[PDB]
Amino acid sequence: TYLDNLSITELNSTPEILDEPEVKIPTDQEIMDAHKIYFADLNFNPSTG
Amino acid sequence: TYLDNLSITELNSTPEILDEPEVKIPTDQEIMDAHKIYFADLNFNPSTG
Repeated sequence: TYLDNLSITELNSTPEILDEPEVKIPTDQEIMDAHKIYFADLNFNPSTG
Repeated sequence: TYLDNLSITELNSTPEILDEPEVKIPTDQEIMDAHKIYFADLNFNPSTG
């Protein structure tokens, strides 16, 4: 039922993390196919067809 | 075999024709379909397609 020596102690010089370093980036290639509206630049030579 | 009166005579004031009056014309509609070579005149509006 018991043993009369038990303890919980500090063990300092032990942090975990700070400042929350962020590295993530999206790619989103499907929206980069979803620009189907467009327009072309033309030039008309005279006396041609 | 014979009868001894027969003759051939003039009956003048009788001409037929002179000066050869010409009236003819060709139509030639098939050559008038045989001009398949052609060319069109164009105009280019700017900033259009």
